[PDB]
Amino acid sequence: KTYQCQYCEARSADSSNLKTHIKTKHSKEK
Ligand SMILES: [Zn+2]
Repeated sequence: KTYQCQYCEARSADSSNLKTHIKTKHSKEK
């Protein structure tokens, strides 16, 4: 149904959104 981060266990319904999340909460990818 949703997409969950490919680093942690976060869940989003869009892509741009999840990427944003990574940029600041992981700051390693992509
Ligand atoms: Zn994450």
